[PDB]
Amino acid sequence: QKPIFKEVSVHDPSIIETNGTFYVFGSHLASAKSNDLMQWQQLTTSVSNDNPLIPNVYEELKETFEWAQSDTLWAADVTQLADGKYYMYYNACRGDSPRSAMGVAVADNIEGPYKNKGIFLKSGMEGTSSDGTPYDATKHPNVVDPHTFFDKDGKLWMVYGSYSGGIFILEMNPKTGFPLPGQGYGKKLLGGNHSRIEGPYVLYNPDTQYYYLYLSYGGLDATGGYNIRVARSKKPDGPYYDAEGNPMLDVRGKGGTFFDDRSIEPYGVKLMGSYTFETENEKGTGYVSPGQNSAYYDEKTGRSYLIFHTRFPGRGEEHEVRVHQLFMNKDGWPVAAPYRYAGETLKEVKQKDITGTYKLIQHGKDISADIKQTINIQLNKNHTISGEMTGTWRKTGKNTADITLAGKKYNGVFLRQWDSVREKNVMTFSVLNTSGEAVWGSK
Ligand code: NI
Repeated sequence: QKPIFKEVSVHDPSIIETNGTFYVFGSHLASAKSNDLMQWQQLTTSVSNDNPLIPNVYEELKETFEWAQSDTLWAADVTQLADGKYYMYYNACRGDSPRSAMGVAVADNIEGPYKNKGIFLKSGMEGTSSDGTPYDATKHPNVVDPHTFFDKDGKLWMVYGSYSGGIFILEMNPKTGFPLPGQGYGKKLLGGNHSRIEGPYVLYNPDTQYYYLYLSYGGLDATGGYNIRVARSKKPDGPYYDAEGNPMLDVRGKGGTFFDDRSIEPYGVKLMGSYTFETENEKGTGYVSPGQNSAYYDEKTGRSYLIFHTRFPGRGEEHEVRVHQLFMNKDGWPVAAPYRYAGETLKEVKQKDITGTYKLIQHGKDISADIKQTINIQLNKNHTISGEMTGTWRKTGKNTADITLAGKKYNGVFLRQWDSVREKNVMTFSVLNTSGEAVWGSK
């Protein structure tokens, strides 16, 4: 009778659809699949010689494990190329330094076996780096966190990076899956000086004609302040800007510093960070450190989805995959549904369904381990917001939410959803201002 969720643990999930099935590939050579994005089936969980994705993995990827001095793999991407085969961009990292290698493996079938084609990037060397100059982690990337994608003109690209020298994009050979020659680490999009920015992902939206670069700010752990951000560009390889028109290219921590959160915070649209709808007298959903996302555009239905992992209030470091639907606002920026996907769609909303009291989450613009708390507001029939904040609300057309709060104009959507914690239907809104600040309302 009610939505059924079956949970899986896939860190850094990278979504791929093939033959009517969705798969996510993550770190530690973990993977899961689903037909409906709600009920997931765990397929693999860890690197070992009995992992079916890569038979005898420690021999198959011997060189990568040797360079990285690790027994595991970090965030994988799988992408199907024109030859119909599946290309896995694998990587490993020592973890205490950007000592890493990235390579590609290929499989006839989605669930493997994947066979190594070779390493094509390294970082953390003492001498000459991939761009011809000696390796410097303040300006050169850690060669991890790949996501490979086609642009609107059939060109193949790979964006990648975590911390260290920043986020880079490489143009790739559509026939071999390897980078085209003579690019070094490729073209820098942002980052440097050990900025807490990783997990880059690009999704082209045909309806707005923008490429959207999703990013994770902060650290992935429960005290890390992980949050999902986004910027956009006319071209796949930049330049990228945020909602205020800040160029992302200059976003980085100060020279001579490590993990300068204060310098990067003001840049990029912040879609989601730690939050809870729960109060002393009411249960509610809540995430700690949501991040490392991929995204999927469904060509049949036209809907978009954010796929990520998250931790949870009170549950330490345990993580699960979550899916939230994305909607494009008037300004051409996405907003996330406040609740995980349960088959909802943008339907007609009537003003009679909107008026009432809402719990309000303001995700803000910071990198903070502080779990955002709700405040109460009222959306009144006279098209005014009153309560712990004030302004005006109006429904544009079918379900577009034009809301003003604290003298700032927000745009997004009204959306009826399922609350899987309270197990009730809720009216929600999800909106975003020109400063890239996101607000969630739940009634
Ligand atoms: Ni990723």
